[PDB]
Parts: sequence; C-alpha cells; structure tokens
Amino acid sequence: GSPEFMSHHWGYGKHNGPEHWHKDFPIAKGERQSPVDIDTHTAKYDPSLKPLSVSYDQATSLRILNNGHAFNVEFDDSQDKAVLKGGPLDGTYRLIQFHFHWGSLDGQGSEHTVDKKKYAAELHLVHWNTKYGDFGKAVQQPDGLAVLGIFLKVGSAKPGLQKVVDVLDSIKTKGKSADFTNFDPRGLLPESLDYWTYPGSLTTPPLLECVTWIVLKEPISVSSEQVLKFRKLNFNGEGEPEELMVDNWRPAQPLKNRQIKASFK
Ligand SMILES: *NCc1cc(C)nn1C
Ligand code: NA
Ligand code: NA
Ligand SMILES: [Zn+2]
Repeated sequence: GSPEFMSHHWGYGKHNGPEHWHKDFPIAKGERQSPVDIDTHTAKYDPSLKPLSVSYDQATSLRILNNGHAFNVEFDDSQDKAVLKGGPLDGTYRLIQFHFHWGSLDGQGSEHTVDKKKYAAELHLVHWNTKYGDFGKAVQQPDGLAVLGIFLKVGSAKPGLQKVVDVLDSIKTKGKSADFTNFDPRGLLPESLDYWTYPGSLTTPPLLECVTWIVLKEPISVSSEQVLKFRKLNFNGEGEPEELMVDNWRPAQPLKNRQIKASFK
C-alpha cells in the first residue's frame, strides 16, 4: 504494498493528504491558495465584470484517464476549439481537461464552499491562456489559467454526465485510460452563467498560483447513483490493494488579501 508503506507521494490519505502537502510544496501556505469559502454576503458585485463567454461547440474530447487522484477528460488544445473568454478575463483560454472532486458521503466533496456549505462534488474545467503557447508555460504566469468551477448537488440525474459515469468501469485503477471522443461538455453546465471570481491556485500539487477562478453560482443536479459510481474508482493501480477514490478534495484555505467578486446582485 500500500502507498503509505512505499512512497510518500502526495494524495488524500491521513499520511499524505492536504495537511502534509506543504513539506514538498511550500506554496501550500502561500498568499493566493485555493479553494476558499465563498461568503455570499461579503462578496462584492462588480459591474465591470462581463458575461462569461463559453464557446464549446467545436470541442474535441479525446480520452479519459484515471491519474490516481481523479479522472481527467482530456481535450485537443492545439487550436481554439473550446475556449473561455469574457467574464473577468482579458484573453482567450483553451480547454485542456476537466475533472471532479467528490466525497465519500453526499454531504462533502466540494473544494469551494458557499457560506460554509459543502456540495457532494465539484467540477473543474481547466483552461490555459493562449498567449503563453502551452499549458506548461501558462503555469509560470499569474494569469496563466482560468478554471470554471461548478458545484454538484444530489437530486435529479444530469443526463449530460451519464456518458462519464458509464465509462468509469473501464478506468477503475490508476494509469488506465479509455477513448472518450465526441463528448459535449456543454451538457455539464447549469442554466445560468452567473459567477463569483477571485485569484487563486491549482488545488492539487504543485499548487501553482496561476488561476483566475470562475465559480458558477448555480449548481448542477446529479443523481445519487451518478456520484456513487465515482466512488467505485480506485486510487491504486491494478494488482495493488484497493483504496476507493473518495474524498479527493482540498479543504478551504485562508482568503488572505483577496476579495471575491460577483457578476450578479
Ligand atoms: N506494500 C508493499 C510493502 C509494504 C512493506 C512494509 N514492504 N513492502 C514491500
Ligand atoms: Na479582469
Ligand atoms: Na460501464
Ligand atoms: Zn480540481
């Protein structure tokens, strides 16, 4: 073998989880870490914020990968096929992958919280600023990434999520991947694009402080059965002892010298 006996690589267990990450990644204690609690009454409506422009009609999904922490749905990011513009942004940001964070129980799983409330899961659509040419260069910049965060509440099923749920059997363990072409990420959005925004970081090591966070106010509803299937994934590789992929979330971090802005009043 089990990872706690073998290597101290970062993860979500008691011996390698978020409270340990600072040893290898000292920016974990930095000045613009994510996630944060969104205190709805102290967010500031900002009339200079523009509507968010989500252009996903030409998106090209490619593959779904269990990376040992989450699963990533990967996209072709070699052209402006699936881009995020507007909102708080001053550039064009290409979609590279999306993934989720989720809990062992319906009452936890989100990374951001809203008035201290946790959702069952949180979707992150990760985009990089095209002026930096590649994701790797973008994460050397304070405006390199834009992450669209969407909360998942348990209620009615989300039809546009079911293709993701259905394929998870085939990527149960770390390092497994499967074809995932022709997936439309528009099916994961809520009705409204009203949002909160603030400057933050990746929520996984290396925790780089590159992200303009755009967190949608409206959650999507997913069914209990959909999120239950997320919890049958494994952190471990094939042939290793089974450790269910659950509670792969970082808790809220100090807001420090930041003020969350709202696109709506
Ligand atoms: N899980 C492998 C493992 C555990 C210990 C103590 N030694 N090994 C090789
Ligand atoms: Na801006
Ligand atoms: Na299946
Ligand atoms: Zn994430």
